[PDB]
Amino acid sequence: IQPVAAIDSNFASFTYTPRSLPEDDTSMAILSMLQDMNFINNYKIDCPTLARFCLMVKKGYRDPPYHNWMHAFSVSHFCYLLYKNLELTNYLEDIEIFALFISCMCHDLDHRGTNNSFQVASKSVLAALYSSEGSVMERHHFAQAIAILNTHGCNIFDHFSRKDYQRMLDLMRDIILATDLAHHLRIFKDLQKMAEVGYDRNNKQHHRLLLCLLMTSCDLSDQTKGWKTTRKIAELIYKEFFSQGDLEKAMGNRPMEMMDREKAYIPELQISFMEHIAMPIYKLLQDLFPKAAELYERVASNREHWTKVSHKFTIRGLPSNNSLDFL
Amino acid sequence: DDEYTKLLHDGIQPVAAIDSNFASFTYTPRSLPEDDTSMAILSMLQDMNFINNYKIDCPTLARFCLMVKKGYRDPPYHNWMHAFSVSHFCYLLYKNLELTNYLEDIEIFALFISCMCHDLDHRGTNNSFQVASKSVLAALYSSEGSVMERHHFAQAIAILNTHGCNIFDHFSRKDYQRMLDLMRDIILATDLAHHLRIFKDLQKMAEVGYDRNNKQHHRLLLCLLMTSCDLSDQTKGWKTTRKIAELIYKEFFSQGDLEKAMGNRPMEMMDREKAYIPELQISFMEHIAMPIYKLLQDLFPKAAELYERVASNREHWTKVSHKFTIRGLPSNNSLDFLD
Ligand SMILES: Cc1cc(CN2CCC[C@H](c3cc(C(F)F)nc4ncnn34)C2)cc(Cl)n1
Ligand SMILES: Cc1cc(CN2CCC[C@H](c3cc(C(F)F)nc4ncnn34)C2)cc(Cl)n1
Ligand SMILES: [Mg+2]
Ligand SMILES: [Mg+2]
Ligand SMILES: [Zn+2]
Ligand SMILES: [Zn+2]
Repeated sequence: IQPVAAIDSNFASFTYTPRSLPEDDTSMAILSMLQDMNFINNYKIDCPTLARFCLMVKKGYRDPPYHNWMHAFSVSHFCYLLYKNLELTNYLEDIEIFALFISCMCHDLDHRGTNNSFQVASKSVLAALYSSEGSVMERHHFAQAIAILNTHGCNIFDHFSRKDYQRMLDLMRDIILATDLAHHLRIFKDLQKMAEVGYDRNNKQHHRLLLCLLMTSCDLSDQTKGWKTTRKIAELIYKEFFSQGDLEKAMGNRPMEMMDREKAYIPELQISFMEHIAMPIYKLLQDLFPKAAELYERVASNREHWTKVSHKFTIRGLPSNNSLDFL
Repeated sequence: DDEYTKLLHDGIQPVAAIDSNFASFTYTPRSLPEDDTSMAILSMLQDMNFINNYKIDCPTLARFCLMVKKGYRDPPYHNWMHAFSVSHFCYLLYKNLELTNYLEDIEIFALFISCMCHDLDHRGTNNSFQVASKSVLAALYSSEGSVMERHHFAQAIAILNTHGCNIFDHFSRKDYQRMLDLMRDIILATDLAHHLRIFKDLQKMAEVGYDRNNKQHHRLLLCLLMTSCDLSDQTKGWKTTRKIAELIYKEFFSQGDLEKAMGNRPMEMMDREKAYIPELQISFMEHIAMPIYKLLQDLFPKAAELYERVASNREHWTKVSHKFTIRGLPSNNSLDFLD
């Protein structure tokens, strides 16, 4: 019901930090964004159905440190930011943008704070079901979304045409699958070539690729805020990662270095992630949309901040307690 | 008053009653409670026969020992337990190295008494700081150099010139002159700048062979022995050396803080924001401490274990240096400390 303007004057700016919104008001902000983008009217969405959907989606997230509902919410908010600041209506069809937003809400449903490889290593039921087709967790997220849509009172696409209903299911599947960084790294050349030749709004394949880039851009958008956010996020990511590393050690396996709390050097790991994964993503975004320049610039500054703060990970002088008893 | 009374009237306790390993290079005198240290000085002086050989008046000796102890302040490192542990090491050298084949009795006595007094009234700051802070001590002594060491010597002389404290009072004019001269040379020898100045003369002495009839060799040897006592904390186990690092750097960083606050850039080892302890200790062991105990081993074969302990302690800093890098997250699971 509520107008975005009342939530905060800065709500539609790239400088806004949606994790600042209390968690009890996030479901209202989802409705407020959908209304502001005018999807509820355009597609005649039943508001009580939408409300029950939004709540079910929220309740469908578990509470690991990073991959929780506040992540889903902030990913979705970034999608709204892209629509508001880049005017995506000029580049994508309306149904594509809508599918992208709903995918953002659902893209990590029922995440257990472990990656795909752990699911397979540990022979989880999710691995038995999905490991043969790849992207184990992402297939699960989509299957959870489907189960939500088919829960009584929650099918927001109840009334759609068969063409639109199907297009929505196909878009959500492909977009949610696109959240696997393995997928992104596989299409990275195709994304570059599209940016060279130039985005062809008449090209159905270019629509598919742009949707993948935009979804990745939403998934990593925490890195486009200030230092304070990036610092908190690293805190959350690494607690989640180290917890999986601990589980892998109890299994008699050697975790990859980034999940091993005894070997992980956070500044190196973060700088490499920022330089080799996050930056190229927002560089591609900047090439496609000149108005996305500031996003790339924040990611690069956040990366430069990590170098500037790296020295603090070596103890100089004595510890605060004037003892070397930590040795 | 009551501390004196017991020192004088209870009798000097046998050195073996201090600890079964008291006369061993492995013993750590810092484990002796501070309240037992003045009696331990008396037992060491007795065991070395100095009390009887020099007919030292016991009331005077008791007063002198307490006055010396009272003349140390309590910075983290340069305090009475330093002077006590340094004196203990001198005792160790006497017991283990047969100094009597190298030095005169009066020279050994002078070394011990110098060890007791060699840091008197230290204020936890070095020579450079006295100059930079325009201290009273720099006003007195900076034109001659070794400012703190001249102060330590002057303090020791002032104790001896305190009524009832002159343990040498009955010495002949010549013997008294000799003792005070020895104390001056020995205490001045504790300025590491002096040590570094005479280091090549120490090497030449060690190469050609110690000549007991060479007066300059006696002088050189007294300097090296004093320096050896002064750094002797580094010849014990890893646990001692780690604690000693805590004390040194607390003292150094306090100075560096004062230096910043008066507009000067402290040395890296004094600067708690630049100092990397493992690397500083490795350098100190390699450039300062190991060469000293190597010289001592070259002169005294039974000193080998001292060098080997210093070399081992240098190796431990290499082994432990990785733990100064934070792997994973801190125990509180926060990165608060980055802001
Ligand atoms: C090469 C690589 C890949 C990954 C994959 N990881 C998957 C889960 C989310 C995670 C992530 C997400 C975000 C997000 F907030 F932008 N920031 C992140 N900063 C470091 N990791 N990280 C990325 C992590 C790292 Cl540290 N390094
Ligand atoms: C090259 C050098 C010289 C110095 C000079 N310093 C004078 C005051 C006593 C000090 C000292 C004395 C002792 C002692 F225990 F042997 N251990 C020490 N470990 C580090 N410093 N240090 C030596 C200190 C350092 Cl860290 N490095
Ligand atoms: Mg995911
Ligand atoms: Mg001194
Ligand atoms: Zn995600
Ligand atoms: Zn000293």
